[PDB]
Amino acid sequence: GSMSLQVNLLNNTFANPFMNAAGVMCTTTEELVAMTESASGSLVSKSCTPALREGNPTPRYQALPLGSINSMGLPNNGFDFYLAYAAEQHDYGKKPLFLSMSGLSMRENVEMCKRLAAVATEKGVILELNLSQVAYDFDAMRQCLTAVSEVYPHSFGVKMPPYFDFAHFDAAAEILNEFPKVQFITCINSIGNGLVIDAETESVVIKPKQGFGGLGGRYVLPTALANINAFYRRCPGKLIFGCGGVYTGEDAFLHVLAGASMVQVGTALQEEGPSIFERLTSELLGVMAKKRYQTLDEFRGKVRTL
Amino acid sequence: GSMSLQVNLLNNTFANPFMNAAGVMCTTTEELVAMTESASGSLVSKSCTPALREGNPTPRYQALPLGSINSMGLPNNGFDFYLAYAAEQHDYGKKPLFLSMSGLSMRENVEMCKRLAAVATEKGVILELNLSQVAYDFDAMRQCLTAVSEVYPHSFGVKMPPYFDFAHFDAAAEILNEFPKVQFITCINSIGNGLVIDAETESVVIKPKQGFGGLGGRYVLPTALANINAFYRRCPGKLIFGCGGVYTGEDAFLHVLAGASMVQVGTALQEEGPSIFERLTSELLGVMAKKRYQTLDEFRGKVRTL
Ligand SMILES: Cc1cc2nc3c(=O)[nH]c(=O)nc-3n(C[C@H](O)[C@H](O)[C@H](O)COP(=O)(O)O)c2cc1C
Ligand SMILES: Cc1cc2nc3c(=O)[nH]c(=O)nc-3n(C[C@H](O)[C@H](O)[C@H](O)COP(=O)(O)O)c2cc1C
Ligand SMILES: Nc1c(C(=O)O)[nH]c(=O)[nH]c1=O
Ligand SMILES: Nc1c(C(=O)O)[nH]c(=O)[nH]c1=O
Repeated sequence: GSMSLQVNLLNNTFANPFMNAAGVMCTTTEELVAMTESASGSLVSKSCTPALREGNPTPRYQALPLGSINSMGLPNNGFDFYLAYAAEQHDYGKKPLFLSMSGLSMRENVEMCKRLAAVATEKGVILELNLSQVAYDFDAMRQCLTAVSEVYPHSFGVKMPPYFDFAHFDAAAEILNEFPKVQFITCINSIGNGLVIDAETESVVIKPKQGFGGLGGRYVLPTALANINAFYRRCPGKLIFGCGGVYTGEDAFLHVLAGASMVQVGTALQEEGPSIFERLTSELLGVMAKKRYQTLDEFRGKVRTL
Repeated sequence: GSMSLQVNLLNNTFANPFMNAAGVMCTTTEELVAMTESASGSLVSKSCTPALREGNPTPRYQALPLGSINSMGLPNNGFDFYLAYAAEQHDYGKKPLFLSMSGLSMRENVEMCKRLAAVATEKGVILELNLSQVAYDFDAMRQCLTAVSEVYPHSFGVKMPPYFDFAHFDAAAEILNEFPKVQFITCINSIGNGLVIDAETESVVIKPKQGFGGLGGRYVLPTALANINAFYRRCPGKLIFGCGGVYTGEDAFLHVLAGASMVQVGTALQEEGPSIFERLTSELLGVMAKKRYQTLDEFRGKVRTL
């Protein structure tokens, strides 16, 4: 009978594991408010750079039968804006808040983190540092985490690009394991630089980068699951946030089974809007009721191998 | 008007660009014969090691709604077998033959190539060197190609794992461009180490490697197109063979638009059997008819960017 999607991590309680994926429906005040008013357990603001960015020329996003492709190019209101939202506007009474940071250089991250620190202390906003590029360069990654850890006296998480072999899972996990402050790992950012071609128009579907763009949605689910689980296994001291290919409570069930604590929703949210969180909570509860699970902790990470 | 799927490359004529992906339906004599008797323009033998390999424990392949996952583990009849097939049995009158080679070390590839050379000379079998792991380690990749190029007195092709960013496309192309004997690049091998989880059983679906395995099929098409196109652009001296996500003539059309000369079919072929090539040729012809193309040359690599 009695079930709960409650998640507890980083001294916070989340009503449920769902949140937007960074960059989806979280750029403007209006979006952040809608995410906060939504049934989501949490939200994360658009990955920010120190100054506003208009991002790439349009079209830079295309929804697809099997997901999405994008090359948004970090359009965002700038760090000050997301800092102010976290410091002054966000209703922490409603749900915890993650702030995604994507400085274009290590120095930019360091300088933003210096300023984020006080707000994290005061309001409890949690950094998701977008490493996804940095995450495909392990030396740079360690360097970056060192620099940020030096100036940011709080736990935070990293948003990772997907990896595709155990050597990379091992190497990434080894670096992340060097940093106790990295308390969560978000797997995954989009599968990088896919190329969608529309057979009718015989063209690509997005303008930037000759049509090459990050894949999200149903394309990425097994890759997301792999990475969630790969890091779940290799970083037992950390939590994993799942991101990639979640359209239904069943998809979310798979993320959690693979090891996810929070489950982020990108493409599906972009296509459906924040009402999706009511559906997803209801669907995950339904999947759990059918499977006789009462809590997420009961099956998180418990995917059975053969 | 008159249409033709004919492809001319590597001093050969192909009735059409279709062939099996290495490792699919090309391990046994019967499979090779069936591929030869099929409507495909060519075939490639299962990636071989010097000796017979039993491969990984089963289940090691699973068909999925969006494609497939596998960790076959190079089950193959051994090099002598594929070499003998190429030397003694294959009917080159029907179609050219590619031999896929995947030695477990540089040494093995060298020794097999040394022996393959004569059969390539006499019979015209074309090596597809499986680099896909080696191709994710650019030094190992350089070393592998240097070694093979040193001992193997023929043009050959390389089967590439997918890359996911331009830095990698550039790095790989730079390396490939340093080897004039590499005259085709097959993009792509499976998307590595996805993890399929069956929500019903709460388990992975293949046994080896904790359920992690290469993704093929619908999952991989934009990644395949990206890679085909990325290397099509960066290796203008070379042919690109497309592989990944081809189930229909329209998919094939996308491959060719992206730059593919040959189009390899794995997952779809696994599920449908070699009769698929009759459907694929018909479908591709139909797509070309509706679009008023008469030859593949007319649109190969002509994907329009915005
Ligand atoms: C339009 C769009 C914008 C995105 N912006 C960001 C971003 O700013 N920062 C980030 O880390 N990921 C960003 N992502 C990637 C998502 O956070 C997520 O990692 C990816 O889309 C996979 O999730 P999905 O399959 O639910 O779409 C974006 C994705 C999309 C489609
Ligand atoms: C069962 C199976 C066996 C495969 N064996 C090989 C192989 O031996 N050598 C190789 O280069 N690729 C192998 N592959 C990868 C395919 O050749 C192809 O690169 C990949 O499956 C993507 O094509 P697809 O989407 O049509 O399946 C195999 C794939 C599958 C599913
Ligand atoms: N910053 C990101 C973007 C973007 O284009 O802004 N798109 C993504 O898919 N992932 C990111 O991390
Ligand atoms: N050798 C390969 C296999 C295999 O399992 O043998 N599976 C793949 O997906 N790709 C390969 O190159």
